[PDB]
Amino acid sequence: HWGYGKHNGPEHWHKDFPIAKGERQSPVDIDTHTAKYDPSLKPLSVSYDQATSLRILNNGHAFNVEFDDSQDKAVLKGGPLDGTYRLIQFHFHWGSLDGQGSEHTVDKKKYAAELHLVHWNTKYGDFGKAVQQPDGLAVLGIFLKVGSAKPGLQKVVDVLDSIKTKGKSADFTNFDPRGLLPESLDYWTYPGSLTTPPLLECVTWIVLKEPISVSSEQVLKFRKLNFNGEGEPEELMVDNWRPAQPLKNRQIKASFK
Ligand SMILES: NS(=O)(=O)c1ccc(CNC(=O)COc2ccc3ccc(=O)oc3c2)cc1
Ligand SMILES: [Zn+2]
Repeated sequence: HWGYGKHNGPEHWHKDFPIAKGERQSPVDIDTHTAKYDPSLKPLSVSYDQATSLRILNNGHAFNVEFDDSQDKAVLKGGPLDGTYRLIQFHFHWGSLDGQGSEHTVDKKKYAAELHLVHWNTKYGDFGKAVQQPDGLAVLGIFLKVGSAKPGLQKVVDVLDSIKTKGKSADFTNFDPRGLLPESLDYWTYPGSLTTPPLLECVTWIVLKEPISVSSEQVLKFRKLNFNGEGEPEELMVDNWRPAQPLKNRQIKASFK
């Protein structure tokens, strides 16, 4: 099955998922000089005050913090989006060293990690139906750089010891994702895909320009997780990122001048 190793990593995914070579794959490099300011874009509306987190899960490729999406509680709207998108989960991609880890890049710069807050379009009823539509998902991407600690991340970091291996989960209620946002909501946006199999081309990507800072100790704790299950040979969960894909016939639009 697919993963991030030499024998099953991103270069191999097209054999089981031919859409890997498709026309709107993610992530991409964001060339800041070529992205055009679009004055018709609106400010992003991030309404997380009623977010209800439930659980954190190691799925063998990252860890997901899962939310109650049975009602309009935490929603993303505005920006490039039409309609209402419900938060279902967030997760990260990160590197073995601080010089790599993000999926999107900015003028070829790689950040240490990248947070993805995943939302689905409520006009399609459920997540599984949404991923079958070109406007089914909105993913908010936030870069992480290593410097000062992010206080709002520490509750995530301190639970990772309890979900070290694939298939482990832990209760994770009352976590506030507003503590993971940077000050500015300036963003780039383009049409793309899921960055892991099945690589479906259903995502409006919204990537924030301002990164958040996390400490070296915080990201070192990410790198102690395992891709393997309990009792199996230890394979550290590092470098779980897909590299940039061809932009093809797409324009990246900037919300800011
Ligand atoms: N990194 S990202 O872009 O933010 C991102 C990436 C992915 C998701 C949601 N995940 C999925 O859709 C996977 O679904 C699957 C995969 C494999 C099988 C194998 C057998 C089978 O029968 O069912 C399957 C169903 C959300 C956000
Ligand atoms: Zn992701």
